[PDB]
Amino acid sequence: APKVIVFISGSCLFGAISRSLFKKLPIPYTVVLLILGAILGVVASNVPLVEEHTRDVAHMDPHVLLQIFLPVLIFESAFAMDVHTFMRSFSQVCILALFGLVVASVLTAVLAMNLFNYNWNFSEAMMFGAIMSATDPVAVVALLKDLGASKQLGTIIEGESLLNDGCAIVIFNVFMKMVFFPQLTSTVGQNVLYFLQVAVAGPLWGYAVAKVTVFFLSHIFNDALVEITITLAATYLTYYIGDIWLEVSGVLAVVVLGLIVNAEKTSISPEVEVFLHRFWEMLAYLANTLIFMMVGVVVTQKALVAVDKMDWFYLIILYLAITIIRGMVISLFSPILSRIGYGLTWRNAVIMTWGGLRGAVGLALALVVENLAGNDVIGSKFLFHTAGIVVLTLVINATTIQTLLRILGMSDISIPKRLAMAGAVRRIHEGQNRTLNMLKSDRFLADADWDIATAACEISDPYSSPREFADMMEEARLRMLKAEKISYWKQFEHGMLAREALRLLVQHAEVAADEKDQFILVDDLKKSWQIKGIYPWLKRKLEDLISAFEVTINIAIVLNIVPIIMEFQKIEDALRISNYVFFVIYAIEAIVKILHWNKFDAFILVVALVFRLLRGLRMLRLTKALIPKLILVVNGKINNQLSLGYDVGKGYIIGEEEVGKIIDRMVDNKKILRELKHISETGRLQVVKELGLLQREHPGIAVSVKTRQAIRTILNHSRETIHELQGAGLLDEMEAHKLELTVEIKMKRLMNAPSSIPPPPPENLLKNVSWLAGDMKLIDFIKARASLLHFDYGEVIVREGDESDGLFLIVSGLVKLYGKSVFEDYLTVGNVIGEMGVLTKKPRNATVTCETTVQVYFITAEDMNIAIDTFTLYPSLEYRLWRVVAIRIATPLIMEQMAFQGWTQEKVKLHLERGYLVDLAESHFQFNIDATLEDVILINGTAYNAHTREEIRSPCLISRTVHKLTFQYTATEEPRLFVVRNA
Amino acid sequence: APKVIVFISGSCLFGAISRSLFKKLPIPYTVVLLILGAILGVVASNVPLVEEHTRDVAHMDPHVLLQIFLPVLIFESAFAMDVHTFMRSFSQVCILALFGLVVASVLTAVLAMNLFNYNWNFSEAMMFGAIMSATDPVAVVALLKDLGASKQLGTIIEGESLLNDGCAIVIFNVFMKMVFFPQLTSTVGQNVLYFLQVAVAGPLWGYAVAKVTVFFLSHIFNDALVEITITLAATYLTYYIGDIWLEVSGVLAVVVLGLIVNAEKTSISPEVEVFLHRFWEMLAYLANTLIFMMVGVVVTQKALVAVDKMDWFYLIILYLAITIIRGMVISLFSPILSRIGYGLTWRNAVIMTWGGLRGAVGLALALVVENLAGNDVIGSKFLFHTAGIVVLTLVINATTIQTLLRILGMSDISIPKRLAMAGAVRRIHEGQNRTLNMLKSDRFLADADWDIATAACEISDPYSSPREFADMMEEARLRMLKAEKISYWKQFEHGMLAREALRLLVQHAEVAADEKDQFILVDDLKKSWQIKGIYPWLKRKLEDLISAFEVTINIAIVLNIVPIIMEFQKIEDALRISNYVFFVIYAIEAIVKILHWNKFDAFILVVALVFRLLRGLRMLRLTKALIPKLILVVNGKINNQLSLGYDVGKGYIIGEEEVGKIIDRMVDNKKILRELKHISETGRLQVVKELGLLQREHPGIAVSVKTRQAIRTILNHSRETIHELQGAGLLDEMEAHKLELTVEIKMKRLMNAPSSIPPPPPENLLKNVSWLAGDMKLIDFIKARASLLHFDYGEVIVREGDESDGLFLIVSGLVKLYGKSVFEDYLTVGNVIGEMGVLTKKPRNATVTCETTVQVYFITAEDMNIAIDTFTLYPSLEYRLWRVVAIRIATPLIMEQMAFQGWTQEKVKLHLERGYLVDLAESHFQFNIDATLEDVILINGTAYNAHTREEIRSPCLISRTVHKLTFQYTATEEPRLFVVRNA
Repeated sequence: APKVIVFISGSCLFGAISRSLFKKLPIPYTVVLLILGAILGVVASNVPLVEEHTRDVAHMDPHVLLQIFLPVLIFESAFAMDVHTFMRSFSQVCILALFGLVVASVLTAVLAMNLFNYNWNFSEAMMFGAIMSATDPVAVVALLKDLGASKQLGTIIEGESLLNDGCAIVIFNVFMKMVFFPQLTSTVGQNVLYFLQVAVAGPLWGYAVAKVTVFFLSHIFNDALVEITITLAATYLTYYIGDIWLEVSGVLAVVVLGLIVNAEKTSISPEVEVFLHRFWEMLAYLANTLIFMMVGVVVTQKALVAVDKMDWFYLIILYLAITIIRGMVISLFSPILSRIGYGLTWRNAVIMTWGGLRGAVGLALALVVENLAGNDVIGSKFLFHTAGIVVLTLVINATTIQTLLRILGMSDISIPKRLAMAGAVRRIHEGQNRTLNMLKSDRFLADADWDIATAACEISDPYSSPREFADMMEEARLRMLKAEKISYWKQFEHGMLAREALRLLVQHAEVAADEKDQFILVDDLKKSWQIKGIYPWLKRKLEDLISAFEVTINIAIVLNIVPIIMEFQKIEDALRISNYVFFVIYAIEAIVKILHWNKFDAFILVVALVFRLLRGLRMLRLTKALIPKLILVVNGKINNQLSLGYDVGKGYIIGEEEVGKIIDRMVDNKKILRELKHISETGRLQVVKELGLLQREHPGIAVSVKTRQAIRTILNHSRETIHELQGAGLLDEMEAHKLELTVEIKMKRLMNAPSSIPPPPPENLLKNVSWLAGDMKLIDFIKARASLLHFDYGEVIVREGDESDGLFLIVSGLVKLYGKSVFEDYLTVGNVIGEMGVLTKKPRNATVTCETTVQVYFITAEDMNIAIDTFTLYPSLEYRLWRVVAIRIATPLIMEQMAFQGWTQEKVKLHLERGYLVDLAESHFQFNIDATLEDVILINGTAYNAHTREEIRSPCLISRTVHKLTFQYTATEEPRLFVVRNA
Repeated sequence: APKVIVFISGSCLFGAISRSLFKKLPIPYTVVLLILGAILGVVASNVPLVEEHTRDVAHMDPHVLLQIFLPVLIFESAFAMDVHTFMRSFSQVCILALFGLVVASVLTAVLAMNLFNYNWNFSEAMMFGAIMSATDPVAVVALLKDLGASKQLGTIIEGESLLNDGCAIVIFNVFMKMVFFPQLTSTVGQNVLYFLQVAVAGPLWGYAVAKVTVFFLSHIFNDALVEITITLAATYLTYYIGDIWLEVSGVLAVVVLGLIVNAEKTSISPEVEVFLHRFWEMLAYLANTLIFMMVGVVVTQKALVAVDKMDWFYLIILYLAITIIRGMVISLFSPILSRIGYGLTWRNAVIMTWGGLRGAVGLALALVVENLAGNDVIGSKFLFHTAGIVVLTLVINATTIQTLLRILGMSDISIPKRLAMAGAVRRIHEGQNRTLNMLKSDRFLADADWDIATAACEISDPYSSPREFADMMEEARLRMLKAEKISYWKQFEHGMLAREALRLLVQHAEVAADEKDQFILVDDLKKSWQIKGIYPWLKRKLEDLISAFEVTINIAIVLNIVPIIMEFQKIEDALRISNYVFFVIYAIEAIVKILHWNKFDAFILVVALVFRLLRGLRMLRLTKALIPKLILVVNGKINNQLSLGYDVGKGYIIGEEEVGKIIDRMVDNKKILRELKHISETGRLQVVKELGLLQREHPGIAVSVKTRQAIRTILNHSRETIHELQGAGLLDEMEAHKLELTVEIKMKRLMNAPSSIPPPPPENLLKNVSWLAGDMKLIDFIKARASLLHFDYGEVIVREGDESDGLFLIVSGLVKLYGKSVFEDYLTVGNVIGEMGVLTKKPRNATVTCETTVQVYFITAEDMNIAIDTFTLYPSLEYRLWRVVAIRIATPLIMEQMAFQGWTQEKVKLHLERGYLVDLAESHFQFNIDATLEDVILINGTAYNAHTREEIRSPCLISRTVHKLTFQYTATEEPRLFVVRNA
């Protein structure tokens, strides 16, 4: 009969009761869990049955207590972080946590020695300070999360808490081997080797097991339980093998493992991510509840028999002293912390000083000191002071941190958030009134009690002259920035932006909204796609270094790796039969060099002819095998930075297009309109130029991230198609679940894609043109009459005023399109110049000047004309070319007229892509607009409408007023019309 | 140093490796986990370090092994049931599991005594049979789940497995106290008391703790961790208290607790539902992996030192015999099982015989026999035979159950499922082609490697004359049944149907598609809303039984409940001071009866004046206190049955309306069309009449379920409005998450609603009319000139041909509307008759005849005319009345023209509710349709269109061809127009 089940389940129900009954009160549930543990402990001191239960559970071995409870708490603290904000402010967190922890430990140690009546030496006092300085704020982290601004302060506090806990348990372990378990003597070399081993091989072992865990998690599909199991078992084996089998600091290993697993969260399937977050939260809640209950039981059973009034006075003065010590540490590190890019203000310094809640980590360290001291009074004093100051910090610091956050002014709700929430509440109320008015006129629910329904459905508000020229200029500036933030959020919710690209764009917009007259600039956005660092230099020097028999030699080296460990008995079996006869004399000298890299192999073979030779040969083979894996790793890091830079640039370009489309309704002054459009177009042109040059710098990695984004977009739209087939009732839940399972497996395989897809040849770029597509005869015709031309920097390719003489399929480099439509654009690889010129036979619109070395395909005008005259199938080349250019000319019109209905540009292009050009030669050059046509766009030519009421002669969306188009026929027009037919 | 962490995490990694590498192979991962446990055991027997690890973990105490691993497996088995399909087929599952288990146990016991060379008596042989007959199929259950038809066979197998495992551990525990731990001697009375205690107080204790857990889970909002903590702690404490503190069968308690918690899933939040399902799946996977690893270790360490060739021969012959025994048990219970409504076929009998996979439950029972036997050989033989039969059943039965499901014909994909999946694959393929054609013409992704993208995005197919008059009649019948199934799914997906109502309607349509010429009938659907049973009789007898001082007397009885337990020392403190002086002489005889229910209290007081008296008084007060709680429980059960019946009624009515709307396109023959519409209208009228009578039978419970449905609908549309504020970017993620948190809290509070809302007075029904709404002066006007009339059965309220004389707000009863529009309809409480007649001054359309006793309000025509003439505010009574009747005439037109775009009737009504009647007296009696009007519906009057091209003179949706309406004015028309303006 395991009474551990009784104590664990009773602690679970006591924690559930403490959580449920104490929601409205500001007092935490952990201190009342400590109180309930105190009553259970004195009941156990009276009653012998409860004595048996809490004796076999609460009087637990210290090593099993650490090994069970510390990995869960440390991994949840590392896994609950926003790791990107943690890594952006790694410097402040790191220097504050480590240096403030060590100086607070020394200050608490000398405070204990010069204050406490016990004759503690410096080692026990430093153990006391190591327990003392470990802070676990969770209520403060949640409070700073949900009160809006100063969001980075919460991440600073949480990361500082994680590193404070980790290195506090590290220095606690160092001084606990200094005091309790050994008292050995060693030299300075062994001491510095032990310090090196702990402080370095902690994070290195954690990084190694985290890399193995991430690699194994990335290759697992369609079973969640394996992923959850690997996460839990990897955490527990990391801590156990590091702490026991090695002398590695196991706490830092779990810190690094949790930070890496939270960093590479894309290797896990999203439902498993949600499960893992809630599961580790539940595990840490169980660990905290068990630790607090057992701390209360043992502190009222064993540690409360030696306390005195002097001990209580020491506890009060110690609490005041450690609060003052943390405040002085923060104040004396304030200049160096302010020299980093997120300088702490005095309000944030006060919040970090007062937000130092002690918790279960320090309680567990006091538990293992109390159990390690035995019958000595030092563990009793340790446990009493730690438990009392956890009580004091919890009560006073939680209640006054709510009060003090209210007092400082960091708890106020901002005016745009108030307006947005009030508008959302207004929209909710009109929707509820509309639903009530519909349901009152329902033939089945006509007699529901409507006062009870109206009382149950009430979503209340949770928050309850040249001078005016500058005023409208500023108001238009904030309105532009707000509209850009709405555009960024609209991009994110439609599966376009990444999460980090959203975050960087909205922080840049919120910073730009705070100064006097600046917008979201380009220079502060350049740092997202700044690839420059050690990574491109590594990539180029390793590519310069490189530039089935080899697999057999690598397999032989992998097999001969183990005799190195064997040699480092029949003289070790004749030295493994002379190392397999020198590995069959280096496989007959690599088959006589297959009948500098080979020179090193020849030198190694000469050394073998003349154990260290085996080590040199094995290390040279390992280097020659592991160099391309290092190339793949560097390519992956550049891919990871390049994806974030590309997504930030794409989000800025698309958002500037949205805010330029919706600028006509919002601002009303013409001068402010023209100025804001000028800054918008300047930023858009500069960002598209930088993205083109960044594409040119690394071609293969850019092709890889573009392919990855294309596969993600296609699989997202397949997911929406599966959802809309489910939602229309055509597919049941099980079959749609099977198809969603297939697309999720495909996305997980897309995550582990090659990070450097090699760039296609110009023939492969010529084959994959949109208006070419299939039709292999026409592809062969175009490839037979193609013409690859090479242009250097600065050479003008096309003039603005000359006749349309051919196409330009850009297969290399970046061009610039100066045009007096002033139309400026930077086209890039894969774009075709002059399709409208070669279709409409009109003299050209823009001149094209190279910005780098540009290779293009010159498909001539005569070849294209006889290509139109040659291929006239049901999909004709004329129809495909006019369809491509018709989509291109009709996207800004439907974008302009119906961006007010909340449609993005991508949804506009998907709505346009279902359309078709109509055959005007069929229906006697007149087309009627019945109810089946949704959006009808004229592309080229002149039109007369209805009973010839007026004429339309422009690229324009034909309005609802017009019923019938009649089409005039002359030369040099041959009009086109694009329709969309009713979903 | 806990080596349990090493063995648990190592078993977790080995189970993860065994799951990952063995996905494609049909051999299960549990048998290769047993193999890995065998290798770990032999290297444990060689190496002393692995000997230490597997010694301190695998050689575990039996009681703690049961108490840890059995609750998790039993609770996941009970929680993974579809409990509704389990409850529909409870009879076959219960008699098959119980009686087949006991007769298979006796057959295996006499098989062991008459076969095995060991001199086993009947108690040890019945222990062997109890271990042998416990089956745990999971692979067969999943295989039957994904393979289409015979869905009920998987639920039969799963429920039979759950009850088989539970009662098998029960009889195993009975015979394990018969053999091992005691050998005591007792009488027949104590034996039947022990049997009664186990077999009755198991499920009763499980029901009690399950009811407490469901009650505590229902009152918990806005935390998940509390809910999973309560679930896990309730499971473990139920098993521990039942097995240890009582002699209750703890396995049956966890079975009943899991079945009730899975039955009352609506008390848990849906995210916590998903987390709890995946969490208990993960826990049982960990338990299975640990059990199989430790079984392999102890089998190859201890159980394989006594094996012989005779033991192996006994193992194969025992496996053949127990397969034959299970088949014989199934075949000899086949007639009684066939007499129940889901009769087993020979194919299902063969699948159930061959699907008997032994597993971790029997492995754990053999583990505790082996550890309980000690150095005796009986535990070694037990563990060898059990582990060998688990290996044999796993390998042979899993591979041959796959090939046997293929052979028998139950794995064949049906033709409608094949057509739907192939059509869905075609929609995915055109959507992918459309997205590719869009992305090829993107200015940023123009150079992705498109062959790799097209290769990565391929969602392939997983499944690779009077005679012809009857042919089209049958084809139209299956086409209606398919379209009705589509409508039922569409109703479920928009948050209208319940899950069980979906399942019942779909199963009834699938049954109706199988016979010759039957449709989804009304009589087989009548059993969904058959309230009749013991519950209405209980409700009426308790309501006949009933028909702050009482709280003080109840508190006094609750305080004096404890001296009953004290009396059942100073003579028990003078008998608790004469039972607090007879509870202050029954509180001064209830304050002298406040200066039969009181007669019993007077008799109890006279008895107390003259311990058993105290017991009688306390039991009488307990009866009088918990009578109304019993009526609330009965009301809750009737509400739960009534909600399912009502939801099936609404689903059938709405789906028949959809399939009557879409019958014009589908069915092309006119005679088939008219006949099929006649059957649809007959079913619709019969179901609406039965629902009206069912509303009349229980008024308050019907008002409660209508209020609950109304609150659910309003909160669902508020959730959609929050989501559409999320997608439009007006609200960020945290603010919308706060609003979604509020609406989820409101739905959880809606779940614990009062089960019988009392019916409102007729004044309250008169106040909550849709065209009245607010306007308290108008409410007072109508109430002052209302007239309540009472009509009995059969009396005609309204003639067909007489003049329109007033309104009829039905506040009681059910009416019938015979009309020659043949229009037949049953109106109920809350509907208004004659609004169109009193607005347009026409003679009436239908005659109204009472079907029960009907109370109505006569708002006369003259009073309504002066109400029109009196109130002429900006919302006028004329505008509100015409808006209500305009919605009522305009929903079938908008539903008819635009149901082909996949809009339900509710979305049509919400689209119509945004509209407004235009003031036709303003714009010179002519209205121009610009692009801002979406749908324009004429309501009354005659109309001329555009340049007077034609005339429209009916209720009709004005088409896209019309540009301008000009309106003629004359007496007795005064036309109305309803518009909807652009979202």
